[PDB]
Amino acid sequence: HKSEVAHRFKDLGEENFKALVLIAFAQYLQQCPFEDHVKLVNEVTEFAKTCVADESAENCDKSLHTLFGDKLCTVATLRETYGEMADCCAKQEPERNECFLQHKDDNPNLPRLVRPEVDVMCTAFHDNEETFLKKYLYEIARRHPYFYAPELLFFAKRYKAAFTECCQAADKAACLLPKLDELRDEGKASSAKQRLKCASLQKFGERAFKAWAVARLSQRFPKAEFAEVSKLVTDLTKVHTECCHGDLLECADDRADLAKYICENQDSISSKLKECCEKPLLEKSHCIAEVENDEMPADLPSLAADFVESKDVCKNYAEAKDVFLGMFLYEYARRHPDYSVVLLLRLAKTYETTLEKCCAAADPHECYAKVFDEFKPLVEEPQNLIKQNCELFEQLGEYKFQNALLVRYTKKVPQVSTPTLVEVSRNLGKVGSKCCKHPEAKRMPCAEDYLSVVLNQLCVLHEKTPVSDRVTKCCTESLVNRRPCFSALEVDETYVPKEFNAETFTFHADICTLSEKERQIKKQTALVELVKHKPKATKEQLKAVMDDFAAFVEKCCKADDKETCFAEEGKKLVAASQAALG
Ligand SMILES: CCCCCCCCCCCCCC(=O)O
Repeated sequence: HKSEVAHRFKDLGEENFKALVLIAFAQYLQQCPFEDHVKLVNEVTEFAKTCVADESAENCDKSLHTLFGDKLCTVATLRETYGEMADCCAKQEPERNECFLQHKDDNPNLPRLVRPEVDVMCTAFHDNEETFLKKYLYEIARRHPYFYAPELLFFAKRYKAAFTECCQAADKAACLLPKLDELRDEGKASSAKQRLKCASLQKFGERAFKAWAVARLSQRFPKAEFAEVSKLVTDLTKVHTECCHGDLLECADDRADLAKYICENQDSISSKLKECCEKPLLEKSHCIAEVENDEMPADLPSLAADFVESKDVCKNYAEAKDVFLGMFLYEYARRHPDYSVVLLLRLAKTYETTLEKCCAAADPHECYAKVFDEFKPLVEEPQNLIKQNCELFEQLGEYKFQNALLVRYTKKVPQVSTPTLVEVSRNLGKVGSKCCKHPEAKRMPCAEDYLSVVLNQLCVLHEKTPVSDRVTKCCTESLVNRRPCFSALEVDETYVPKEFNAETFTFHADICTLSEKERQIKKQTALVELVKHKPKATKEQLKAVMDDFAAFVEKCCKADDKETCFAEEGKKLVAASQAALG
């Protein structure tokens, strides 16, 4: 078109246009005050409106990158506030914008955003609803410069709905609070996954990414032809590559194009794209990415026919190794949407290895004939882990379950920091409840989606402050042996217990007046500390001490005299316990 600006305005709409402009500027000029950005957004918005009325109006023809960069260099304190970045303005558009991307701070040092009081929030909302949401939109954006703008906007709207509903409730807090905790966790998971996909692409390369995408896509579209999956896996890989680099526009168009291609060739891909393809430009991509698995054709022949028994398997394999393997993946994937993606790549890798040994032997059709038999143990392992952990989670309840893990992992890596072991075991328990609630069918895939982010959030910490060679062994290992490696860890027999510390086991009656969250985090921290002091304790010796401490609380926080009870009755517990646990 003649006007790129007028064009984006026209289909985005004024409301979405304005919110995206704000997020965009906030992600670059992360140091300017909110009132400053509002000024820009309005400036840009009024311009856009000019072009929509006459695509010929001066400058209406400039490119978005050009118009954007031009406005960015308009900032007067640019050099004084950002310094080096101001030098970008000396370059010409190809490099200028590339320069801006470079000087983007992924982890700025801004103060943690504290959550105000429901009533203060609801009142700010009611008075000035817009500036309330835009002010917070701007605060999240400057802190997460690499969060895909359109998706940040999708969360924004979900927030506006919670305040809309809850601030009318008789019991606002009971309404709002649990919704905000939910949204918080979601956006955090989304942020991590997005940062994870770009990391792997860099570390493991295109091949591994391609295989992950193939198994992934073949699961959602079991009816498409390998040729179609091939095409998509190809465009997709370019999209993530683009998107990871950073340019919002390049990444936005790449996704739009691919979303339209999928919708046009819809009948050629899946039957569950009905909705997503009827949706607005801004939501088409996001919808599709979240789409449910299409029913896999019911008429699907065997795999042993084309991969184990037929004779020219080596002939077809040597001719094009990757397409053959991609074919195995596609076939096995679309047949098993109840498998995690890493389980599939774990099977594909096993097969590849086997073909490499046999296609170079007297009679291969008999060297690789017992491969499928080697898949059995690979599949049963993650499966036996799910039942076992969901069975347990059922006999205990989230909290009591989180406690079981605590004892488990503290024993494995006692070297790890207590506040870390607690945070980790808490997130694991959450995964236990978020997934064990599904039928066998969707369990494994659920666990992988969640476990993936936790294991990495956990590995990144260790990165900054190493502690155990072992946790480093698994953290550096292949993204396919990441989880299996952690499950393989064994009780540390090397570790040397910590010297007693009464202060660590001294409780004053403030716990009785603390929130559930706080009481638990407090009892849980003593638990980690208790295991670090007496590592060889039994599940019995422990369950006992935990019973005595259990009652204790009730006896001192339901008694006329608190701190005395907590200091006179307490001395009794530690004295007895210290004896029981030898
Ligand atoms: C050296 C022995 C000191 C005894 C201290 C006991 C601390 C254990 C706290 C465990 C609390 C379990 C939580 C619960 O009962 O719900």
